[PDB]
Amino acid sequence: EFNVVPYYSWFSGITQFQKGKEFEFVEGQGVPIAPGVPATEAKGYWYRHNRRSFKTADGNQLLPRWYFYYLGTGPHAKDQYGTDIDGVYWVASNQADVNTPADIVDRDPSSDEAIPTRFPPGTVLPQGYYIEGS
Ligand SMILES: O=C1C(Cl)=C(NCCN2CCOCC2)C(=O)c2ncccc21
Repeated sequence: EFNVVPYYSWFSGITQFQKGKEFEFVEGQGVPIAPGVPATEAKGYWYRHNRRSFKTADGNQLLPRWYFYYLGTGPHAKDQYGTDIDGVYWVASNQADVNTPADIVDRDPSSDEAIPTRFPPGTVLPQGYYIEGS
């Protein structure tokens, strides 16, 4: 959850469940599927949301959840594709030109719900992460 309204992602998140497992995709992979989006526009980044949990008197544990943003949108809309940034993982179809922003409008209000994150057959899924909505 967010105490500052976030940029809304078109897709559900990917939640870490095993610590020590790295968030990664094979180059050319990792752009979630949206109906009718052309492969030339399939370019962007996953953004890590670090979560925090209040102290109790039990065991006293919350793992990061990542959200996808098309290139030129979201909290890292101005950063160059492939630039080394903590918490940002760039992904793009081999059909995409990562020099130009995706021609994709942002999501919300009550106009559209988040698309459950899906990847095409052949996609190497990052071990230790759970895809929300799966
Ligand atoms: O801020 C988070 C929560 Cl609070 C938003 N609330 C709505 C929950 N989803 C939106 C549509 O239906 C699936 C879940 C989510 O839309 C989501 N937006 C992208 C990054 C952060 C998250």
